[PDB]
Amino acid sequence: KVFGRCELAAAMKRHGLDNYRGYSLGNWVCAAKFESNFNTQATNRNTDGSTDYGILQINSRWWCNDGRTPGSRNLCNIPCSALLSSDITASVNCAKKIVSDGNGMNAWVAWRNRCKGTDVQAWIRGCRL
Ligand SMILES: [Cl-]
Ligand SMILES: [Cl-]
Ligand SMILES: [Cl-]
Ligand SMILES: [Cl-]
Ligand SMILES: [Cl-]
Ligand SMILES: [Cl-]
Ligand SMILES: [Cl-]
Ligand code: NA
Repeated sequence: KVFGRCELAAAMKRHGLDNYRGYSLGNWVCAAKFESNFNTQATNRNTDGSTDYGILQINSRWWCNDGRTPGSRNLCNIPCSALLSSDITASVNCAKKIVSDGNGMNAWVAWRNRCKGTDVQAWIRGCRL
C-alpha cells in the first residue's frame, strides 16, 4: 500500500506512535517519507547483505528474520515479510522497540539526515487527527 501523508499520520496515531519516546507524529511521518516514500512494500538491500523492510525500513541485521542475513538477530521476533503488510501494526510495534534501544530516532539514518531538527510539524499540517 502507498499511504497518503495524513492517512499514515492517522494510522500511526491509531497504533500509538504519536509522541512515543517523545517523538511527535511529524517525526514518524517524516521518517516514513524518506525511508519508504510511504510504501509499505519497500525493500532495499544493504551492502553487508542485510535488507531493510517496509514503511520504516527496518533492518534484518537486528530486528527481523529474513533467513539470509548471516549472524543477524531478530529482536522484534517477526519475519521481515510481516513488515511489508498494508496494515502497519508489526512495523509500528517493532519501531517502538528500535526507538527505545538507546539512540532514539537516530537509528533511522534518513530521519537523522533529513528530518532531525527540521520543521517536522509540516508533515501533519492540515491533517484531521
Ligand atoms: Cl507527501
Ligand atoms: Cl509534529
Ligand atoms: Cl538470517
Ligand atoms: Cl521468521
Ligand atoms: Cl494500518
Ligand atoms: Cl530520544
Ligand atoms: Cl485529513
Ligand atoms: Na535477522
